[PDB]
Amino acid sequence: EAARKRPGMYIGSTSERGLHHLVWEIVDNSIDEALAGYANQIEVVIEKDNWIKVTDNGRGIPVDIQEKMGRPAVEVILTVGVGSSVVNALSQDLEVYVHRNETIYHQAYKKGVPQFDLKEVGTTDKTGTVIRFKADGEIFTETTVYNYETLQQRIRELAFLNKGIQITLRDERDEENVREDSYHYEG
Ligand SMILES: CO[C@@H]1[C@@H](OC(N)=O)[C@@H](O)[C@H](Oc2ccc3c(O)c(NC(=O)c4ccc(O)c(CC=C(C)C)c4)c(=O)oc3c2C)OC1(C)C
Repeated sequence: EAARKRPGMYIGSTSERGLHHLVWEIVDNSIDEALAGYANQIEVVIEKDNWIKVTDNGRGIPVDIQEKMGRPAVEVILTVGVGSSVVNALSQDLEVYVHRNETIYHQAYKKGVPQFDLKEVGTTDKTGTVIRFKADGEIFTETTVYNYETLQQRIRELAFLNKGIQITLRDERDEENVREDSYHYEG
């Protein structure tokens, strides 16, 4: 309720500017993984009902119990790095899927509140993190619709700034017209 009561301090504004900042924070975490030498592919998806899906082929947010807290690391990071917690707090629903240790780990949240303990929901050969979120309509009272062009412009800049990372943007809001933009700069 720290981020919810005063959302201005944590993200900036609750307008369209603050709405797209939700996406930048989540993507910045995937770019960090790529800069460390552990990811090379990031995918930003605008899904039905303006849900956002950000996927990377990183190491997967660790799932091991943190000795002090007594909870998995993914839970800790997302419910306070600071940025992911704020996005979680400002979202009416947030889902995380971690692909690590040949297992698929899942946790869902509501307004930053864990709905259930981290559960194992599958098996994998791949590593990476999938973060799905729906912005809180009660917080973002102006608009809850992402402007594709605003997303495309910053994604193009980030792929250019961070050479060698493939960043893809896909709009799937209307199944009748699916637009996609793939960026990858060697230079
Ligand atoms: C929001 O989570 C972000 C990550 O987001 C994404 N997209 O992967 C990413 O930006 C970055 O990811 C890191 C940052 C550091 C390590 C890292 O130092 C690792 N080394 C380990 O073997 C390890 C194993 C277990 C463990 O709990 C920790 C420390 C825990 C951390 C950093 C959450 C480290 C590792 O496996 O994964 C790491 C990962 C995936 O830091 C987070 C967790 C805040």
